[PDB]
Amino acid sequence: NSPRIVQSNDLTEAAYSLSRDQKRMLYLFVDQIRKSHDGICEIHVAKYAEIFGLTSAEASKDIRQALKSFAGKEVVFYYESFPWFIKPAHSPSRGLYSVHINPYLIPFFIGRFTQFRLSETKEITNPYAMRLYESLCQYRKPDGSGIVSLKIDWIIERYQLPQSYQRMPDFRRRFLQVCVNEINSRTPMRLSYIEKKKGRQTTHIVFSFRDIT
DNA sequence: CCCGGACCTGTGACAAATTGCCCTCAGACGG
DNA sequence: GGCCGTCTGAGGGCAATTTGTCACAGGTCCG
Ligand SMILES: [Mg+2]
Ligand SMILES: [Mg+2]
Ligand SMILES: [Mg+2]
Ligand SMILES: [Mg+2]
Ligand SMILES: [Mg+2]
Repeated sequence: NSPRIVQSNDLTEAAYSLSRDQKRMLYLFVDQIRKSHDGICEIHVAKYAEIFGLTSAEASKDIRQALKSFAGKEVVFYYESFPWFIKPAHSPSRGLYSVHINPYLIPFFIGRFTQFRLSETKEITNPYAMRLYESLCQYRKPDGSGIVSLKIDWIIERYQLPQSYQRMPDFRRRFLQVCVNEINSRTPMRLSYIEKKKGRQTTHIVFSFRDIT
């Protein structure tokens, strides 16, 4: 029924810092690019509004501010760093935006891959929870279940979590619990976890999950 | 022995950021 | 033909929530 996103695992596991609105736009770019060699994409205000159930006004606000916050953002594949954009965005027509993605990023988008339908993620609010749901999809089985152990330091590096979450009680309270709650409340996935320890330090988080069925 | 100290946990406060809402007014189009 | 009524969207804002930071209470073990 709805668009099927696929992406190279290299993007799922890349290190970057994007907002919710920026990640939403990014899903459409990957969709446009894949359906084809030059990197120029386009976004319609009225289409964006309908996809994510926004008004035209608030859509316009989200696109405009997302777009100017890309400047200077960089992407690291573990390592190699790239800018997302190589030219400012611009609007030829009212309600229409044209963007220039770094053509050297194309092969990192299309490659060992991750896939999900866009309806699975479009109600998630916290961008770190989008990152977690993407990493879990990378390990999902056809039937809809999976289990994976992710290292905490790698979680911090890849999702570029803010500095105070290196204190484990803050990591638990403001990142782990919240994002597990959203996934359980906003996606068709049912997720559980347990902590792996070594001495006094907690080193990994072990995720198990199934599908509504 | 128990100390001060270096670790770990959780919670109460506050500061900074993001959310969906609300209102104005000109652009683009067709009847 | 050309004006105007309507559908858009580009601006300006808001209070209510969520996210990011740090002080302090309270556990263990070390030598
Ligand atoms: Mg952010
Ligand atoms: Mg917004
Ligand atoms: Mg005493
Ligand atoms: Mg007490
Ligand atoms: Mg004490």
